[PDB]
Amino acid sequence: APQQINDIVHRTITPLIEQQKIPGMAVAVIYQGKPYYFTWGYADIAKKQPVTQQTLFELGSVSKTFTGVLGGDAIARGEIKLSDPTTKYWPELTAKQWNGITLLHLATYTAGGLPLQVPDEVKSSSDLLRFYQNWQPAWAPGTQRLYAGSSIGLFGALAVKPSGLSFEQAMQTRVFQPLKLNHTWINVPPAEEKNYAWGYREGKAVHVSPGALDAEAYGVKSTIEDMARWVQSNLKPLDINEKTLQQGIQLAQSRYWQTGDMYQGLGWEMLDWPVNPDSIINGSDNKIALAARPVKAITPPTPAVRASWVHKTGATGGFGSYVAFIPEKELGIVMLANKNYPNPARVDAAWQILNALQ
Repeated sequence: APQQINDIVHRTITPLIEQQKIPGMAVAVIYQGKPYYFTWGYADIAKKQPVTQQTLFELGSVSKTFTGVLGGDAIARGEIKLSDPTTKYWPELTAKQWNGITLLHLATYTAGGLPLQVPDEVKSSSDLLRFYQNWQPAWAPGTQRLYAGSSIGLFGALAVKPSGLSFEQAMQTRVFQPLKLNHTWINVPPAEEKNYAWGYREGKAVHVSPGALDAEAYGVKSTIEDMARWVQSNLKPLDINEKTLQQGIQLAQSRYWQTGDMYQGLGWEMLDWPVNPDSIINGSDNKIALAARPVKAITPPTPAVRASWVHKTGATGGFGSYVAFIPEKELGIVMLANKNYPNPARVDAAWQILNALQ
């Protein structure tokens, strides 16, 4: 790595790992379009297996960036429109609160207070229809953003229906394969098991458990190299030959709603560059990130913006991840860890690193 990258990474990440007691960690910095990699510590503490550039991490909610891009690709294919009512794709959803709720609203957390999590007791397709039928809204559609896996999760599941493919098959064939993400999985295969890091939650090694809408909201696992490649793909979509996927990447970075200084995309979230650092750092704390806030209905949505800080935090029980990039500066970062540590610490570290490399 260029010495200016070594120096800031090392000065930033070393105290981060120490303060947060992270067992293992991988970082990629994208600098002038090329990736540079760093690893620390252990994928498997018990087996003393180090973190490598082939180690698989659970992305948690950074998976929602994949769902938003897959969704954009479906829009670009003419399969769906975000203005379509939810009921076009799920006719059984007959209860009257579903009148007015569109694919846009599911995708962008604005349906009117769908919850953060689908309950553990919802397992089957039949359970899921009951869940959404018996749900009653806190607010009217397209008025408040409440961050919610049960919202974007459903968008993902509905969005694939006109393709005639399962969510996983569509993601494989339409996003992972064309982008040459050959070590990114919704279900880790046997050839890869030995590279799947353990997550650590209060000292116990954990992997994420199956749940309803898991693939759609928090299901992806990936390596630092594939994630750097994902950031490259999202920084410079024009390099992508598949026209619908290029366009879908753009649509996911389109600004659909504004809330304070932040914009909601499809999965991705955005702020204007230059950022107010204190704002992205304190905005990432769950007190704010998980709270309901008004959306400036933006009509029509504002197109993607080169001068943007684009990012997404993610966690599972034993992992914490973060991705951010700045298309204007050809700069990016991925941070993957096998402990879930507080969002503001992630964003503070990422800001410390990327501001120094412009």
